[PDB]
Amino acid sequence: LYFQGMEERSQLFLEQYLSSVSREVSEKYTSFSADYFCADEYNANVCADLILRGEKRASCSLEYWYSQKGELMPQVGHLQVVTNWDGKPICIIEITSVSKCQYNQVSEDFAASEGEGDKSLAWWQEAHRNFFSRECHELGIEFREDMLLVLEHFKVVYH
Ligand SMILES: [Cl-]
Repeated sequence: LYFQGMEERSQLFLEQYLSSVSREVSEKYTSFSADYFCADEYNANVCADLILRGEKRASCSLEYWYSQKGELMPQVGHLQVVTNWDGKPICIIEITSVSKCQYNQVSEDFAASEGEGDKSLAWWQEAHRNFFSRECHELGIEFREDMLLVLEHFKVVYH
């Protein structure tokens, strides 16, 4: 009932996970999606694998999407089928926490949880400033370092 329109490969994979847990556990889930991470093939595929392996355990996005563009906030307990660029399911993640912080207040520990490149805050900054500047242009605003982010932490539950 909750994900009839999901792309078939990812729907099948998600059904495998739900069937591999007890009815009590599967029936609690109410929020589902299927997507890749990032905006390019190289990083989508690297990130799916980092997530698979437990190296990438967090992500973030501009809060502007939710407060101004009306996107639904991420929820604890959400399941995402993590695909590669080409839509092949790689793993399933469950959101474990959601919070907010300014871009310029992102910590070294959060950058390390995101797990990309050398895990440093400098690498995290270079990557995110670029990506968020592009999104901001399409949104019709300029990126500022004081903008709020939505931080998500998550865990692998299936692969
Ligand atoms: Cl903050």
